[PDB]
Amino acid sequence: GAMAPSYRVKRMDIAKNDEECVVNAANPRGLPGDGVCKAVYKKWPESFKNSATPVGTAKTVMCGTYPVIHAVGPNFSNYTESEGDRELAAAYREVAKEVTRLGVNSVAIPLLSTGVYSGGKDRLTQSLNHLFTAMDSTDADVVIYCRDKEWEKKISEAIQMRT
Ligand SMILES: Nc1ccc2ncccc2c1
Ligand SMILES: Nc1ccc2ncccc2c1
Ligand SMILES: [Cl-]
Ligand SMILES: [Cl-]
Repeated sequence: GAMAPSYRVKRMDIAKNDEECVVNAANPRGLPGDGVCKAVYKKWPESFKNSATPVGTAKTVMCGTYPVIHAVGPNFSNYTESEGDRELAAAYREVAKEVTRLGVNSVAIPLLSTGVYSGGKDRLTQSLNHLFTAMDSTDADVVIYCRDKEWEKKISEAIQMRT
C-alpha cells in the first residue's frame, strides 16, 4: 500500500501516467475505440489480447509487467439513467478489486462514462462520486487524469473538500 494513501488530479494524457498501473475507459469488445481508449491502445496495444468484457466489469491484461485494467462503463445513450448509474458504480467496484489483487501502490484512472458514453450530459460529479465509493477502502495512491481545465478545478475542489 501507499504510506499515506491520497487522491490527486492531473490535466494530461493518461498514456503518460507516472503510476504502477492504468485503468482504460474500455469498450465491451476490446476494440481500439476513441478518446482515452485509443491513447491506451497506441501505448499498450499488447494489453488488448482477450480484453473484451461486459458492461459493469473490469478485466486486467499485462503489457510486459505493466497492468492495464480495462473498465467498461455504460453508454448512457443505450442505458436508462437508473440502470446506467448501477452499471457505472459496478465498473468502479470491479476496478477496486483488481487494484487490490495486483498489490500496486498507485493507479491512474479516468472518469468513466464522462466522454462519448455520457449520453451528452455532464457526469463529472456522478462518475467521481462512484470512483470515491469504490476506491476509498483501497490503500493505493489514486491519480485521476482529465483534459478540460475547468474539470481539473472541479475535481481538485471535490478532493480537497473531504481532507
Ligand atoms: N492536457 C491534456 C490532457 C489529455 C490529453 N490527451 C491526449 C493528448 C493530449 C492531452 C493533453
Ligand atoms: N482523462 C483523459 C481524457 C481524455 C483523453 N483523451 C486522450 C488521451 C487521454 C485522455 C485522458
Ligand atoms: Cl466515455
Ligand atoms: Cl475532462
